[PDB]
Amino acid sequence: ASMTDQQAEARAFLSEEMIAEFKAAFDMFDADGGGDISTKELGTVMRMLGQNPTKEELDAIIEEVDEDGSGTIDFEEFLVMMVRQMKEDAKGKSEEELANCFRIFDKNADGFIDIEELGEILRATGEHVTEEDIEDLMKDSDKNNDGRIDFDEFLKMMEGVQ
Repeated sequence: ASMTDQQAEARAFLSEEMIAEFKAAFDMFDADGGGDISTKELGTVMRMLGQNPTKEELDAIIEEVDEDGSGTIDFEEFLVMMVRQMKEDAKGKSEEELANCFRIFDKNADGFIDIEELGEILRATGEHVTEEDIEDLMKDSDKNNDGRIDFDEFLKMMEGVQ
């Protein structure tokens, strides 16, 4: 995947109204209507659009897009950078939320989900789940056969592929 390749994939990832919205923000920093903005304003536009890159991350991006020393970033490269950041932030959010889901499921906080805690949470959903169904989930998820689900096994169970 080349940069233009990366650019077509960034556009395919977003709806067109989202892309127009992003450009509406981006254009407020252009001025010259060149289709580019100063690398010094990249962090500001990304934050305005809900992203939270670290300073180290911004420096890395700038270094990747400004090799000719023009001091600018164009809109197509900006979309690539936005999509990279959106993917990283969403995965961060998903990991944090799974850690909270686990602390909640583990009622006695012993660091493991046991069959009684698993059945209680599945039954509370209102679904017509049977004890066989709960036991089936426990066996398929308990990779070391200790009768319980630890956090590593919980992440694998939930992410599935995982």
